[PDB]
Amino acid sequence: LPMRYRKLRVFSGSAVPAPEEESFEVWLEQATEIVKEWPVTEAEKKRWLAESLRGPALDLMHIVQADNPSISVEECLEAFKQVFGSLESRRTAQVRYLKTYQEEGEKVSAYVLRLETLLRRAVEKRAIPRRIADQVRLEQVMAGATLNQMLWCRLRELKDQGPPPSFLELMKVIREEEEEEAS
Amino acid sequence: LPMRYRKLRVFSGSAVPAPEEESFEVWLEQATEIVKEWPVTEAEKKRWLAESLRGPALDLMHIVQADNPSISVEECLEAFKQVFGSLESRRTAQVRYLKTYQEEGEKVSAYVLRLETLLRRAVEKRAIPRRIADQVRLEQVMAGATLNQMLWCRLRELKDQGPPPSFLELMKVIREEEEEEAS
Repeated sequence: LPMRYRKLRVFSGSAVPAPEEESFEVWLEQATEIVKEWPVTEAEKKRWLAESLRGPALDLMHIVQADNPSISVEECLEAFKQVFGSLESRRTAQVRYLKTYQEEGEKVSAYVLRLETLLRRAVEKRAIPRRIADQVRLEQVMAGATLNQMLWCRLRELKDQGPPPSFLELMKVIREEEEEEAS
Repeated sequence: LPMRYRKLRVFSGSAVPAPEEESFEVWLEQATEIVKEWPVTEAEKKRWLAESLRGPALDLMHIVQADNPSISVEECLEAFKQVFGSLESRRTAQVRYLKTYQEEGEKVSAYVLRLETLLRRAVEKRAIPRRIADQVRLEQVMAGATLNQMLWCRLRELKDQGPPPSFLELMKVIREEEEEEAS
């Protein structure tokens, strides 16, 4: 049998959130689900929507409704996106990707996962053409990582051995090299 | 013409031998030869056998004979093995092999020879199956040696290029890499 009901994800909109809160992009997934999918009455949608909000973000929702009583939940979410959503230039998406380097004590397979989230944003905002993202991924790994020289021998084969690797192919080759023998 | 007669190998049985003495396993080769092969009279066998003994080991031989006058040289060597021979568990043979690492200023071809004596003992005492000794040899060299990275490139080919190498094959590949160019 399906286990315990799952708690709502949550969001404050604060300049420094609590470590249990989500990104706006993820709270907006839960909110889009509640709006589009749930078989529920409007005031019960609105009480489930309201129950997820904290911080400053809870405080906007009342102001917007009082000034327009005809507001649907589909319209109220459009006001919520303007105040708490995100604005970022093409140049900022591009510069924020290319500046990313491996940290102290971070593993190479941890770095290559962290770096892949930034490459998707830069391809959405048309900063990088989708035609060349697999070449741009390999060039940035060899630029930013602290590769051991047996790993260096393999990545230099992938650079030359036909087309550039996919994400899961590159991630496999890295994992085979990360393992150490005990003493 | 065959040159000067060869001196007897020798054994004390002492807790610290003189540096000219052999292991019991080698003095027992000379003793097994004298017992099985030499065309000689019994009291002359026994005087040649006796002449090789020193330390504490010389002192046992009299006690054993006095208590049983019917003793043959084949029976007297069986008593000698009980007191001076070697006892070692399966677990001690296995642990004593796997713990072996390259020393300060020792060469890689010197290490791979020193390590091969220990692998034969562990396969006699059934600690390591004879089916897999060539795989176990390569895994221990890459674990214990301080390989330069051009040697590392070749041993990583041998690991993948079909079956694992024999002793003399591995020893050839190592020797080709050890040599240096003068200035």
